[PDB]
Amino acid sequence: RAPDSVDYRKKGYVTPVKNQGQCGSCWAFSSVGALEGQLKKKTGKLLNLSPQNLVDCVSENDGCGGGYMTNAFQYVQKNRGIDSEDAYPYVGQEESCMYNPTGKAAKCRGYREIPEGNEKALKRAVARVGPVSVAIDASLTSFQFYSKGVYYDESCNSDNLNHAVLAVGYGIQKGNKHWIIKNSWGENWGNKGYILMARNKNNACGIANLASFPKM
Repeated sequence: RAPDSVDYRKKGYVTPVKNQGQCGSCWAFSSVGALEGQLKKKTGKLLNLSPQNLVDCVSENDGCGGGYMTNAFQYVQKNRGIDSEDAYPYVGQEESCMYNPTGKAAKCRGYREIPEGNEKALKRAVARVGPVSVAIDASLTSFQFYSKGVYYDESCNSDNLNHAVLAVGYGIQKGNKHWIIKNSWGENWGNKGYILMARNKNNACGIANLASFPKM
């Protein structure tokens, strides 16, 4: 049995909240977040990796038109590296691939998927591994206006995954189980860029339907 609560922000595994701007690059922020957690876990260094590297270079993804985190991990594995943010700065528009091996800050040895719909497996993976990339339905205005508490909306559609975020922990707020979710909509959004999402409420918003983490 894993701990009852985990918060990777307390352990220094999570970088500041980013703003994707007018680009469908959520998948690239999700992906770098999970790679950043494994880098801190294995090396002791917390550094910003390059979402822009993924947007421009993951040819199996659609740049600002969307993508999957598994494709991004497979690219970093095949490419033998991903740049730091400092070597490959975020623009928020899709450009030609300008990967530079000199600015390489992490590698990837592949990835694992959480069994679809399994919040028990997702909990165990967050505890054992660290921050996990997840996909959700973030389409509801209830989600967009989030301020506090543990987000739950029965209209959330688990078969309508449209947003990629990062599970950096889980807990219980006054008896309500939750996932601690880092968003990429800037510090201004939600609770300083974070949302607590309902946990063990029948896979609310499809939180455990498309979860993955990189090997390092």
